[PDB]
Amino acid sequence: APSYRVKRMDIAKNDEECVVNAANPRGLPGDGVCKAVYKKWPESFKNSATPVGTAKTVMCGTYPVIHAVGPNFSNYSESEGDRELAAAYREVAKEVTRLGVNSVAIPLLSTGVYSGGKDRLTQSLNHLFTAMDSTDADVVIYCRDKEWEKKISEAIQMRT
Amino acid sequence: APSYRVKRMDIAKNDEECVVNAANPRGLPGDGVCKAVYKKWPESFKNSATPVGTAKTVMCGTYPVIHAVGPNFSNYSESEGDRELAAAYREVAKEVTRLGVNSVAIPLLSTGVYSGGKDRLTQSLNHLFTAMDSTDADVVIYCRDKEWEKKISEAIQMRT
Amino acid sequence: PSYRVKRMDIAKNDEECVVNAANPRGLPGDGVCKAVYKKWPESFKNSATPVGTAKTVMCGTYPVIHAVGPNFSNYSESEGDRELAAAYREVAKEVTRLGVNSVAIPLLSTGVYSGGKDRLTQSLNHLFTAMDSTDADVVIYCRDKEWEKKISEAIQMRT
Amino acid sequence: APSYRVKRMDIAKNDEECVVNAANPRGLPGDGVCKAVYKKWPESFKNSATPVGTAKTVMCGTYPVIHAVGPNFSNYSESEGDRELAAAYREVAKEVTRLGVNSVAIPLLSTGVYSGGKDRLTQSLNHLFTAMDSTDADVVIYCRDKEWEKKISEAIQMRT
Ligand SMILES: CC(C)Cc1cc(C(=O)O)[nH]c(=O)n1
Ligand SMILES: CC(C)Cc1cc(C(=O)O)[nH]c(=O)n1
Ligand SMILES: CC(C)Cc1cc(C(=O)O)[nH]c(=O)n1
Ligand SMILES: CC(C)Cc1cc(C(=O)O)[nH]c(=O)n1
Repeated sequence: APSYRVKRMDIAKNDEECVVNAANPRGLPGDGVCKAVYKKWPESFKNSATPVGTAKTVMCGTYPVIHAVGPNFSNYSESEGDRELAAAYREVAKEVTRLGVNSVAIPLLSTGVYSGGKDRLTQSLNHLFTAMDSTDADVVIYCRDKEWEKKISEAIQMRT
Repeated sequence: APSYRVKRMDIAKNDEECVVNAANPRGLPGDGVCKAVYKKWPESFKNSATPVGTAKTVMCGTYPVIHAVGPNFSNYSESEGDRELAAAYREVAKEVTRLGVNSVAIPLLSTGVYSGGKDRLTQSLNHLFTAMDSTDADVVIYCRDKEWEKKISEAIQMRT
Repeated sequence: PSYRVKRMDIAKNDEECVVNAANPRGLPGDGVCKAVYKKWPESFKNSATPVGTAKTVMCGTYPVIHAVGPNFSNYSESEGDRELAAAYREVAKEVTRLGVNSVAIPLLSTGVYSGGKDRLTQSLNHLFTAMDSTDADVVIYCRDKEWEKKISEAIQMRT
Repeated sequence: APSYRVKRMDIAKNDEECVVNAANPRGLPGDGVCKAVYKKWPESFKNSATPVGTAKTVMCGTYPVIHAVGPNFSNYSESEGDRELAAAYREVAKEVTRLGVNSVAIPLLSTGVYSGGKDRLTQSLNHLFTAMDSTDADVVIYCRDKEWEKKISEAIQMRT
């Protein structure tokens, strides 16, 4: 019985079986979720580079870390960006399957420094749901804001 | 004359002035010891969320429940987890002291589903002693395994 | 009451009794408590006493006053200040009851019980306040050069 | 089956059951590996002084820090320094065995500011192998230079 969940804290401080990193295409430390991921899991960044709209697993010991590269909407148009964001989440779902875990911590890709100024909560979350709906894992979504916790909560409740 | 004792029984039926819950950061029911604590004192889980390495007290009536959150060693390194386990027990001693109680019931934190498949009896117990040695409360340690009871009892005996 | 300070091991004091910076469970512990345990081990027989209290146990005829200051890691600043005053108050009572002319005393709650905070002034002010009620010579023991200078100044500006 | 591995990262974020500090015989914080170690485990430097060619374990909570003092080759002759470097690793092996740990994080001793201006990758690594081959522990070697990572990896693989 796979479920969707949402919790307001640092995604590094998680009690799920794996984590998705909001990564850049060069696999460098960056900022945001990527900083906290580089702090708690620096070993995961070895050969973590992968193109925009793709994902890549690097295990640090026993806990898998999936580097998902959403588009930077400063470089991408809204049209082309939307395709790449869908593509990134598609590979996250695959990696949650193709590896084969039971739970996953996942941030909303392209909703911070890659957002290009715009609020992309609903956009990113809908691409998250679309891709992850074909997986067996318990999904848990992370963020630093309470408004965002409530709006993600209502999103989850009104589809169940 | 403050003492340490060990009892092999359900901590939900303790004979002490407060109880430590082996809690998760989400203040959810959980499983095992955390489930039995939720069954006996359900209303103590209102706003009981507190991060790893901390303890938060919530009253069930006037009976204090100290929600102590040890690290999950599946998701923490040996180094970082050891530091957070020490911090969790330190905050338990803080809360026992704040409440003014003469006795406290306590489980061994990070020793079950949070142990990362490692025997952490000695690790958890030494952090417990280290924290609680500066308090004047009677401490009763609760376990379920008969062998663990023996090894905990021996550890208590060779301090005096 | 007189007041002095010396930078040396309190286990080698030259006073008629000693105050142990004790823990509530009567355990040998570390720091000043360990040194006290090495020189006067038999004074730790039933030496456990609650926070903010003192209990005298004789080693031969030499009284060891086990005073338990609060660990400021466990106590709030409010409750810890009250318990620190209570510990020193219990010491002064025992010094009066024993009838000693002198006493060796450390600064309670200033080391591993400090909660990462400088409590020289706090502990010393509770010391003065409690130990002014006796007429015994008080000798304070530390191991830091800085502490010795600060403790000296606080004695002189109250003469 | 115990392995040797190499990771190019800060040893202070290791995922092993204990760490070897590249130390000085004074027991002082220093620079390089020693600084990072001092920042993560400062209480392990309490009475950590140990002579050149020896190692000394100081606990930080329950996490062992093994202070190992390789020779400064600026001060030593090539033959005497070689003897002291080998001895230091021998003492590391003893501590690892005595602690009963399943794994250890270790730097290459005498290869930076103690190198005397020479490349001692092969010299130091072979003394490490000689000592640690008699232990049951997984060994993870930590370095910072990309090249050194490759050469250490090659050296590991051509033994198996
Ligand atoms: C290191 C980071 C700048 C890379 C990043 C940031 C976001 C974001 O803005 O949430 N999303 C993403 O897919 N990648
Ligand atoms: C709901 C529980 C899974 C949370 C928990 C379990 C232990 C334990 O394994 O004993 N410790 C702890 O601090 N917290
Ligand atoms: C065995 C010790 C940890 C007990 C102790 C330490 C201090 C202190 O930190 O000076 N004060 C005190 O009253 N008791
Ligand atoms: C504080 C540090 C200067 C001490 C040090 C440095 C090296 C080294 O050069 O890698 N090796 C060693 O055994 N000890």
